[PDB]
Formats: sequence, structure tokens, C-alpha cells
Amino acid sequence: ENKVINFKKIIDSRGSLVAIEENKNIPFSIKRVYYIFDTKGEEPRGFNANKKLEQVLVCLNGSCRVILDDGNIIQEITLDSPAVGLYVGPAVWHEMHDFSSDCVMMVLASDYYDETDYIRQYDNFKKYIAKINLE
Amino acid sequence: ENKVINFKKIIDSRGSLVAIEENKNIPFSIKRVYYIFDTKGEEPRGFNANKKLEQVLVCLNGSCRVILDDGNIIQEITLDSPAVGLYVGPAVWHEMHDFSSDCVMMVLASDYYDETDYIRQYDNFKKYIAKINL
Ligand SMILES: Cc1cn([C@H]2C[C@H](O)[C@@H](COP(=O)(O)OP(=O)(O)O)O2)c(=O)[nH]c1=O
Ligand SMILES: Cc1cn([C@H]2C[C@H](O)[C@@H](COP(=O)(O)OP(=O)(O)O)O2)c(=O)[nH]c1=O
Repeated sequence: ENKVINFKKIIDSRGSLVAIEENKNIPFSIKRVYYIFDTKGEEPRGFNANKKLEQVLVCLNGSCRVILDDGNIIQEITLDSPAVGLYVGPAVWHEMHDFSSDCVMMVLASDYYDETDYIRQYDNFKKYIAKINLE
Repeated sequence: ENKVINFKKIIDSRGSLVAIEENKNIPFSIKRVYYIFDTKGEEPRGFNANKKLEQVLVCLNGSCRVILDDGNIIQEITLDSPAVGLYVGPAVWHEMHDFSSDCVMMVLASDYYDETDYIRQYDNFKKYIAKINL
């Protein structure tokens, strides 16, 4: 609704195609594009949040289960269609679970990588939130 | 000229990661990302060149065989690895073939989709270049 993104997909005799255009079908400017592949193992990914960064998650192949928490509510959504993007805003905790063996997960980011934008501790994250409420 | 870009790739028990950053590891600013999937049939694609667009192609899954003509040299390249990107500069002809079934192909473009920037006559492409040569 506010988080789930339905990208317009095109289909022909040849296949499918999806195009994402910076600040057209995504609320921000693209500066970085990262992706995860050749996954394996039972240990998740993510479990962190970001102060400034805005992102959009997309399961290009296979599937992945992702959790969300803006401190308030928690949401879960299983990405399994390249045509769907998930919006992860700043100040939103995230987790990437259950990567299918063939999963390819892509992320469109508003800025370059920067370890100091991270909130990797749940409590601080929570903390971070409350503080915020006050202001 | 080689047009291949090899991205640094992180590795751990979890899998692999590759990160592409506008103007950092790719000679241009990203304005659009598009990908092709659920491909079928025996028809290739591409077959055009762009006068202003700068792209980078990445085969995120499976594989695909690419042909790039810069007007000086033709290069055929099989992409079967997400950590390799091919740079398709302006006035560079390209074609995608041999898409595996599970093939997922991705393109990073320096600009929005503009049909008018597209040359779809190889011959014309060849001419445009010559002209360019002056
Ligand atoms: C997402 C991302 C990660 N990285 C680096 C940070 C780490 O050195 C590594 C893995 O990222 P991440 O999964 O966040 O690391 P960690 O194992 O601590 O959870 O990749 C970049 O360099 N650029 C990026 O865009
Ligand atoms: C690559 C791309 C395609 N499309 C559309 C154009 C077409 O209607 C469809 C796929 O077409 P395309 O791959 O460009 O080739 P062709 O015109 O020969 O069919 O997707 C966009 O809207 N934006 C893009 O960035």
C-alpha cells in the first residue's frame, strides 16, 4: 500500500521486462544498485536499519521472505516476482529471510554505501525511534 | 577496447554481493534500471545503438551471449556471471542472444527510456559512426 510496489510489467512472445525509472516509479534518486546471489545457509541477512538511506527491494529470481519494522508495526512479505518492489524507508528495520537456492535479490539505493548510516542494534534502533517520536 | 567491467564481490557463508555505484564504478549516473526475465523462444534482441544513452549490462542469472559493435570492433561476449558488467557506450551497437531459460538480464541506464535515441538499422549505425569520424 505505502510500502509494496507494483511495477508495470511488459510481456511479449520473447519474455518479460520491467523498468524502474529514478523518481518515476520509485520515490527517490538511484545512486547505487546492489544485489545478492549464490546464496546458501540458514542464517538470515539484514537485521538493521538506516538513518538516511531509502531503498527498494526486488526479488529478481526465486524468493525471499522479508521482515519490516518501523518500530511501530511489523510487516512480512514474501518477494517472489520481479515485478514487485518493496519500499524500505529510512528508519526502518529490515530482515531478509528464506533465500531460495536460486534467489537473486536486488536493491535500489538512494545513496552510496556508508557503514555510519546503519543502526545494527535492535535496541538502539528502538531507542532511535523513541527519541524520534519525542521530536 | 575491452568493455567488460569486473565488480568487486563480497563473499561469506551467506552468499555473494555486488554493489554498483553510480559514477564510482560505472562511468555514469543512474536514472533507470530495467531487466528482462521469463524469457522464451529463439529470438534475440537489442539490434540498435544509442546516440546519447550509456548503459551497463549484467546477467544476474543464467547466461546470455552478447555482441557489441563499437564501429571499430565487434565483440561477442557470453555473460554468465552477476559480477561482470559490459559497458555499452553511446554509438555502440548491441545484441542479446542465447538467453538461458532462467536467464535474468539487467541494464543500468544513464537516462530515461527515449525511443528517439534509438538507431535500429545497422547500416545507419555504421553511417552515423563514419559521420562521427569527422
Ligand atoms: C550493501 C553493501 C555492502 N558492502 C560491504 C560492507 C561489508 O564489508 C560487506 C557486507 O555487507 P553487509 O551484509 O551489510 O555486512 P555484514 O556481514 O557485516 O552484515 O559488504 C559494501 O561495501 N557496499 C554495499 O553497498
Ligand atoms: C528497455 C525498456 C523497454 N520499455 C518497453 C518498450 C517496449 O514497449 C517494451 C520492450 O521493448 P524493447 O526491449 O525496448 O524492444 P522492442 O521495441 O523491439 O520491442 O518495454 C520501456 O518502457 N522502458 C525501457 O527502459
